[PDB]
Amino acid sequence: DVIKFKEPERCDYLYVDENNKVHILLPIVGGDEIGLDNTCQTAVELITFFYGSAHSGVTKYSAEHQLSEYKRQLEEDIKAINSQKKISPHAYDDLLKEKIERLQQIEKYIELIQVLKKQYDEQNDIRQLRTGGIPQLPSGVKEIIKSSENAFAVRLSPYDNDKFTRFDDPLFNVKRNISKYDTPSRQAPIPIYEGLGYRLRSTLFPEDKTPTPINKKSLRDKVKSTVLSHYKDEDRIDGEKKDEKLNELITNLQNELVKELVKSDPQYSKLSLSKDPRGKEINYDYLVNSLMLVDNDSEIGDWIDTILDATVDSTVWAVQASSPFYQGAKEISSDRDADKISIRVQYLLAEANIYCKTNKLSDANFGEFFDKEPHATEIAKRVKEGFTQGADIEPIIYDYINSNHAELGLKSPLTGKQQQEITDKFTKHYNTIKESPHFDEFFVADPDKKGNIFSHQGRISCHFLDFFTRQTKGKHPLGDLASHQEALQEGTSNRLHHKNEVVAQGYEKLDQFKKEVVKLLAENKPKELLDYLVATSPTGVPNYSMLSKETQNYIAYNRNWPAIQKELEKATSIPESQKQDLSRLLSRDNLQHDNLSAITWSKYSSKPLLDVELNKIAEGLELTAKIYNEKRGREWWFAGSRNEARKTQCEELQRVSKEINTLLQSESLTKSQVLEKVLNSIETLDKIDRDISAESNWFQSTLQKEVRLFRDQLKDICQLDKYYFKSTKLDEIISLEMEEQFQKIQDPAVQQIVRDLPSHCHNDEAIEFFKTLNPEEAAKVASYLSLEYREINKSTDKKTLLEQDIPRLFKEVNTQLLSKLKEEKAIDEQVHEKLSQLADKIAPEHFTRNNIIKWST
Repeated sequence: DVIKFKEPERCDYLYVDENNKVHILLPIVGGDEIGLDNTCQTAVELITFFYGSAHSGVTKYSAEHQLSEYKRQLEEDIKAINSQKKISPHAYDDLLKEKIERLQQIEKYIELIQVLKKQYDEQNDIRQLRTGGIPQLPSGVKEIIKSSENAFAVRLSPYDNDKFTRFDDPLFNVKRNISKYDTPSRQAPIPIYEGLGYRLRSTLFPEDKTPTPINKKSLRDKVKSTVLSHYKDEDRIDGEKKDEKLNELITNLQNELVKELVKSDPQYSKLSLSKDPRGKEINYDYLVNSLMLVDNDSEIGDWIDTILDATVDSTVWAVQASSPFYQGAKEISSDRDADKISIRVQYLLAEANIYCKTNKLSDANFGEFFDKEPHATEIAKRVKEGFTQGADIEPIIYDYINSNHAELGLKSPLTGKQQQEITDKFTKHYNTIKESPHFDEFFVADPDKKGNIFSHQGRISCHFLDFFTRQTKGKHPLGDLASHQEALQEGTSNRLHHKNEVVAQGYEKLDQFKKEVVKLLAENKPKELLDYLVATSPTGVPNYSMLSKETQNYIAYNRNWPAIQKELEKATSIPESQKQDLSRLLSRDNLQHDNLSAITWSKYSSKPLLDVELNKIAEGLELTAKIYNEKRGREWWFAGSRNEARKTQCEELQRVSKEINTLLQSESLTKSQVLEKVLNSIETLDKIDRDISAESNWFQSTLQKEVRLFRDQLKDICQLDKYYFKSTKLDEIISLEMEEQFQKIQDPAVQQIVRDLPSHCHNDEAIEFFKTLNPEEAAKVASYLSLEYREINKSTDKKTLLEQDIPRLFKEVNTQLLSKLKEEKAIDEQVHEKLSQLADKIAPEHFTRNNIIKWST
């Protein structure tokens, strides 16, 4: 007796634009703007899109299945709307239209995915994703990346490089060592002694083992150097005029602090060093005799230290943005450190190169220039210089670019604004990849520029149609989807919203409709209501097409109904077929009167599904283990030899993946089951990380950085509010914390009542009130609430006071009938006064003409 609308406001891979065009987006890599380099990255996204899982899963999470499910939900919603058409022909016409348009497009995309996989995969370009040991980007995808305007790969030169690069057309490329994977031992690479990478590494820490000092002093270290530049080693705050030298130093320090602050952030202009954060006045007595910190003849700097510590807040220090280059360390005192910075520098050059490419200033490969001499060595030197002096590293690089701006394919060098744009991107993106296992390559996207690459749901993606067109080589025409790619290009941005507002508005429009209906009834405006109900949409559909059990009752049982009924008869501007519709739907005295179904939609469809997200994690663990074992050679045979610790850890990853997988297989999944598996999985991953940490000895293990990533992902899942859950039992997307709150209602009859109630009755305060009731008290309240919109909070809501409020309203509503009957003379005064006493005790739904006739007899 309730219609539950099942089309979700969100679906993996599915974007719906403002003109209701369905766009499916094939993902290339996971991330926004930049995607991290991990053994499996590009793999996981594609594998999932095309097949639910590489193996050990159902086809449940593929694009085809997910779209087929979406398709089914629409068909259910359409069938439901149609069920209401028998009662009110216009019912939900706008929604029905929108839902049919999406249905038809969804169906077409599904055929294409079916077709592409069967007819146009003869070389096994898709298939290899799930079978081949190290999956490759498909051909279509590589073509899309090559031809892109807003997305590019950059290849870097870390010391321990990995030859299995996925991106074959980097914009930025530098010379790399011979990967350990091209050596027989497979344990360390063969270094090369030319190139930018070697020049940076060897310069920042040479084979003489002579460290490079990192002397960065700011901002307090800087201010203390500038203020002490004017003072001597000897002078104290002593002599006859001790308060005056103090006050001068406080003013001088104050001035220099606000001066270096505004340069960094002009917004801390009115700060005082003459009073502490409490509000008490800073003076000689206060620092020497009340706190005891600074004695008499204390040094100038210790006075400065203490003034600062007493007056300044802890937040302000370190307030200014920090370069990725300055991580805090004293000096570059090992090889590990040198590579961290080699890569940092390389990545900055990569980022500048990217800026210059997306902005059409150059088409060149900056790395092809900086690997050549003298440039390789000269930039490595200037950087080492810079670190010792503590200077800003970023401009050193920009200056050298400007110094050779023509050689790098630019007409003008980089402006000060352009330079800051680059620096800030470099900062954002480096911090994202700071803890990447690998630094071989990175795919970077710009969604604020036009091109063939997009950003949707935390995936960097291409249009599925672009990939399809290309994979089939133009053979299968798109039919009605042939204009769709264009349509998306024609958009405002390439950064697409994670949820689909067009769908969400479909429902919000219904909510808005009841809200108005509720308002106009409370303001007792029957003529405006009737006008609002016949008012049309741009498609000409009258507003009464959004009537449902809730609103139909609100009107039918209202005091303004007789006024509304009169307005209805006495009106000419409204066609008779709607004039009947309305009287049929809202006059309970009409013999053709029939009740519409109640209407609901999920309040949590816009959130990512728990199971979908877990699947991605399981899938990622499997892949990692698989491509890891496929990257070792020629040592496949048992056994270690220390083989087990590396190998039993990989067995441990699969164990987790299998377990998460079997967790998902279960229907009737509960908050506590999920939480329990997820922590037990987190702990296993934690032990693995711990086992590695001890072993050393000491080398940074890529696997450690990989398990950390997976643990974090699983930690994110424990915030179950951020996800929704498909209940297979009730076929609806719910929240596990709403089911918690519903379950916390003891008695099953009361609980069900509360569930069947409108959304306004599903808040926390309300369910507490309702659990102080019994099944008979509950149904009385339910009926009560169906008569006129009221909110139940704790305050002000009294169970007793409510049992006076119900009777009042029952009696008021039912009198409408009795007064009508005695005016008609359809009842004796015998039964009029007998019923008039009964009026406050009988639910209006049961207080009807037939019932009275039956009742008297």
